Amino acid sequence: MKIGVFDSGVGGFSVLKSLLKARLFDEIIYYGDSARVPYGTKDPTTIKQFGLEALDFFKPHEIELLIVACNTASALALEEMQKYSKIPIVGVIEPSILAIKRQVEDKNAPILVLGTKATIQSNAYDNALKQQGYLNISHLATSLFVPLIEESILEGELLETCMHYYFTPLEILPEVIILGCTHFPLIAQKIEGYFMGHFALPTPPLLIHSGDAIVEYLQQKYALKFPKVEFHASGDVIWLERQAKEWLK
Amino acid sequence: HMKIGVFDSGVGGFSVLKSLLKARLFDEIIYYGDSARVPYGTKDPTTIKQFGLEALDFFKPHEIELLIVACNTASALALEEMQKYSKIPIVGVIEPSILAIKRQVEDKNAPILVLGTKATIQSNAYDNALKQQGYLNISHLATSLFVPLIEESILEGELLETCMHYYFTPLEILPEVIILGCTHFPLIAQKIEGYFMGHFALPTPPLLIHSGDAIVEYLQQKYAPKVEFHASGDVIWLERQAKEWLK
Ligand SMILES: Cc1ccc(-c2cnc(-c3ccccc3C(=O)Nc3c(C)n(C)n(-c4ccccc4)c3=O)o2)cc1
Ligand SMILES: N[C@H](CCC(=O)O)C(=O)O
Ligand SMILES: N[C@H](CCC(=O)O)C(=O)O
Repeated sequence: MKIGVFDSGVGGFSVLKSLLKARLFDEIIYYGDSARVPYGTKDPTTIKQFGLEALDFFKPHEIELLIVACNTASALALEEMQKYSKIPIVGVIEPSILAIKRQVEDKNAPILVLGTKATIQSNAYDNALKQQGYLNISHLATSLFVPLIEESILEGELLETCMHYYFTPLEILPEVIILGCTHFPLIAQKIEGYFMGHFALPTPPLLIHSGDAIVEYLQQKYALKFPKVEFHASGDVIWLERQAKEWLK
Repeated sequence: HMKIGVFDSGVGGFSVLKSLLKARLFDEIIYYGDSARVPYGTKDPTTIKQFGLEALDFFKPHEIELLIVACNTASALALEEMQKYSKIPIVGVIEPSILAIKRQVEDKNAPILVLGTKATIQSNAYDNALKQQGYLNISHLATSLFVPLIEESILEGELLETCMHYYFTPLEILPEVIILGCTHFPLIAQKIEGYFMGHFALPTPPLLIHSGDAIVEYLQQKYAPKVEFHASGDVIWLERQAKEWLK
């Protein structure tokens, strides 16, 4: 069972981490479009075309399944890629909606979606959630989290000031926070720390992680069976691969 | 008079275009921002060099007489390769700033601080050019996060101040001259001035070198209105930015 994983860059390693721990696949071809990252600050037309070009990369690798680890590509390009692909394509949004259906029974629970500008602007999460009957959805583009995390700024004053900048205007205290971006799991503890410490909460809000959600879904569709992993990039492949160890820690 | 091209990785090049429009230098300007692939400064030399070659292909049907590479990163990494494969003159934004420093900084021991993207700083393009002119006291600092902050319009407040503190606190030298070696940095030039002035009891701010004003000065010494906007990403998104950056 040979599969491909597509991301705009290194963020997809957060999904790869979950896929490796699932012992579901024999071979994984990871491709990050690191020459053109980020996607989330760009426009739907551009991102759709990026997604179609990603299918071109995987043709010669004869994969049986393509995972779109990128939340931005999942939000803007997945439907377009599915129309032009003969093989199945799974993105990271729809499996997250199923995880919310299992873990969040109160349809009035305040849910906060965090993502790139493009992910939030698409309303992909809001639309899917509303389709399942959720009525209390807020969304917030937290663009600068992405470059901060890529510089390894995972704690301290800069992160906290950035976190305050985005979260201060919040009118509803969330019970659920969707980490609708590959990078955000790396600051999950800091995000929950912010809400406990600024809203005097007993426990933290519940965080939904895209990689864990897609694993749950994939396991419902594939038998249980350390896979072989290849790394490829449109920028320097060593600059990409050498960061894997730090993301898969 | 000359029809010219201006190339940048995205919208930052509007800081250079603004200077060009103020000076009323050229009759016709074709601006191209590679907004589908920005930023360049966080990527590797091989990638950036190829981006620079591809920009030349864009301008071929426009019959330009001069190409200004407004991007400091492309100037630092791709200019030589671009000039090799192009029939038309190409001017980047690094060498005109060296000329500006030579005119404005007569003390070869004056502490000069170069700010730029990761790729611009790693290239040592500025340090090498300054050393060849006899400057003896050069420091450099990549300030990568200034780029996304400025593109989000974070031009004041606690987040910008904390980011400046993050990059500048480890500095060992107090600069007399600061090179704004990135298209985006003129938009926080007053804040950078204010950082050093406050944190260091300076009577006057360090001299800031603006790439756009330096290249205007240079072009006036060599070549003693219509603008069109093109983009690899959505062109209306780039135009919306043009209105804000060029105001
Ligand atoms: C068991 C094994 C087998 C082959 C190699 C190998 C081959 N060429 C590299 C290489 C070259 C340059 C820069 C970085 C690396 C690197 O190390 N690449 C990683 C891989 C391939 N894998 C699978 N992982 C990983 C996965 C999960 C958790 C932690 C690490 C890597 O980090 O390494 C490493 C180990
Ligand atoms: N991979 C993107 C984050 C980085 C980018 O903007 O490309 C996402 O999951 O939204
Ligand atoms: N235009 C780039 C900044 C943005 C980027 O990294 O592409 C520069 O002047 O260095």
